[PDB]
Amino acid sequence: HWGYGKHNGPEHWHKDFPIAKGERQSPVDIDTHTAKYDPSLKPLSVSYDQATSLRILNNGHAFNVEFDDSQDKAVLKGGPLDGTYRLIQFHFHWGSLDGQGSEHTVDKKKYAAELHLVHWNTKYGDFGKAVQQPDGLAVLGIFLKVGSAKPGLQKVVDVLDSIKTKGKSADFTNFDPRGLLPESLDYWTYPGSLTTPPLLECVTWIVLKEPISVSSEQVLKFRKLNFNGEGEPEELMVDNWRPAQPLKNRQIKASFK
Repeated sequence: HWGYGKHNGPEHWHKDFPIAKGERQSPVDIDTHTAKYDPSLKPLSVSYDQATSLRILNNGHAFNVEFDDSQDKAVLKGGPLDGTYRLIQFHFHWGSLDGQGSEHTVDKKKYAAELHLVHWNTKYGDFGKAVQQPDGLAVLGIFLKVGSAKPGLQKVVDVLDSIKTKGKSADFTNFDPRGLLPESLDYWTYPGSLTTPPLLECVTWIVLKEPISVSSEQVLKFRKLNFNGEGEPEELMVDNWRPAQPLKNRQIKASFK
């Protein structure tokens, strides 16, 4: 099945998922000089005070921090969005080395990692219905650079030893995703896709300009995870990023001057 290797990685995905060659694929390179400021864009509203994390999962590609999305508890609104989008999960993409790992790039610069907070449009009732719509999802993307530790990340890092291999999960309650946000909510936005199979073209991307800092020790703990299942040959979970895809007929808009 699909992954990140030489034989199953991103250049192969189109054979099982032909939309991989579609008109609105993600990620993309953000050319800061050509993204236009759009004064019609609103501030983003991130309302995570009542978020209810439940569990962390190693799904064999990344790890997912899952939320209770059975009520309007953790919602994204505003920005480029019409209506209300509910948080369902977050996950990261990262590299083998600090010079790579992000999916989006900024003027061809790759960050050490990228965090995706995934939200679905409440007007479609559930996530599975939402991904079938062009405005079904809003993903908040946040770059990670290596420097100072991010204290709000350490609880995630802490737990990774318990979910080393594919299919392992652990209780992960009371985790506050606000501790993963940068100071500014300035952003770029464009229409795109999920960055993993099935690559559905259902996402409004909101990519924050300001990266968060994490320490080398934090990232090094992500790179100790395994893509394999228990008792199978060890293959370190690194370089689980899709490279930039063609922009095609899209505009990237900036919320800031």
